[PDB]
Amino acid sequence: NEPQCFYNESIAFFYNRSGKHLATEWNTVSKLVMGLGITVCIFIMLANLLVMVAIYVNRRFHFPIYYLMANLAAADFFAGLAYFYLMFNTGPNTRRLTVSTWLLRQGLIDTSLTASVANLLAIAIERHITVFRMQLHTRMSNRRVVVVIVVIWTMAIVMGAIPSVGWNCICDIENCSNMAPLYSDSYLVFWAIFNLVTFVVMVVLYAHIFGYVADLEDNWETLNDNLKVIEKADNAAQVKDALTKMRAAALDAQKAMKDFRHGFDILVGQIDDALKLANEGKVKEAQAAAEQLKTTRNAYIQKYLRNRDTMMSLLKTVVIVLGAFIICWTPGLVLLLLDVCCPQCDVLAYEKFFLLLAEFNSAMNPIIYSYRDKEMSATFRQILG
Ligand SMILES: COC(=O)c1cn(C[C@H](CC2Cc3ccccc3C2)[C@H](O)c2cc(OC)c(C)c(OC)c2)cc1CC(=O)O
Repeated sequence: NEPQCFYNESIAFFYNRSGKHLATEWNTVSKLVMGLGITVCIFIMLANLLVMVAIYVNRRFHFPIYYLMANLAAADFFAGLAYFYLMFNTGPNTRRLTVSTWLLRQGLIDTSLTASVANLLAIAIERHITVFRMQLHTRMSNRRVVVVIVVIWTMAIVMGAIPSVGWNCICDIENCSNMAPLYSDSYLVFWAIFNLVTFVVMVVLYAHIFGYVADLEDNWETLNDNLKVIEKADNAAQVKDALTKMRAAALDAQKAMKDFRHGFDILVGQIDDALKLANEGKVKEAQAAAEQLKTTRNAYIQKYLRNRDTMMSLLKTVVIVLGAFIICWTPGLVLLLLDVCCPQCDVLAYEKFFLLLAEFNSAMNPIIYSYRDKEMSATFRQILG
């Protein structure tokens, strides 16, 4: 005969087989990890709730990008509830957990991660669309955001159910991991490489945005700097090379909504016709058409500038939220890889430290929006009254 793959005393037989703790009495550091854990959880459930109400009541925050930020806060709010149930069942209370309740606390944490991972992935796509135009907002996108929120939460529920739908070492006791005694090694290798490849493709998304913005500002720098060169009363040869640098920078910036798309070729024509005047010998007409180009770039600087500064201010804030997410979650996910692919090389003692490091990030997001966003910082003072 064999014991049940579903008993209450079963936490002890999974935890003893693998290189993991099983406590009976209340330790000194176990009380502080729980004490600090709940204190952080209450703050997450308050700070992320504050920013969710702030987007809901303020008129300026009724845009597809700010609705996704509220869902990211809702994912952290869910994480606050997930870590709360975890910290209440740590140390001597771990023995009290059954096979079903163990998968529940571990499942809620796996659901909360992919909820924030898919949210940041959706924000990365949202910023990748707005930058290929100026702004992306019609009422149809607001209705589409509701559908996107469903996709994010559906994928979170499914990813947090995959190990609880057969992919576990429950009745495959030989293939159990040292960190999670009820989770399979094949799942943890898959889960860690899935979340890390998502971080890499997200970095590529923003690197493609920042790289393109760099080429725009560079070609706009080449535009304004060589404009000053032409203006200077020199020889015909001095104007030709500057206008050649003017044309090449315009056609490079062309490799990018209708109003801005047509705007580039208007500038190419004014440069190419000014070049023809200079090739004839008319140095005057080449410099006269250059000031005509100055009155055209100053017109488009009113329609795109003041608006791109508000876009880049929010773009940087998003990368800080994503940056902090990678720096804290990567050591914990690398720890999962070293758990099954590195046996006897290093002890997995720093498991309480990396757990709290990822937990603090759920509280870091409203702190980031408080000092970066100018309009949101004034909405926070209104909540106290
Ligand atoms: C205070 O809790 C612990 O020290 C602890 C550490 N672990 C191990 C592990 C924690 C380590 C593995 C990991 C992964 C990401 C971030 C940190 C850590 C540490 C945890 O199961 C886990 C696995 C897990 O992967 C399925 C994920 C995503 C987690 O979210 C943070 C947490 C379990 C516990 C609770 C206990 O056994 O009483």
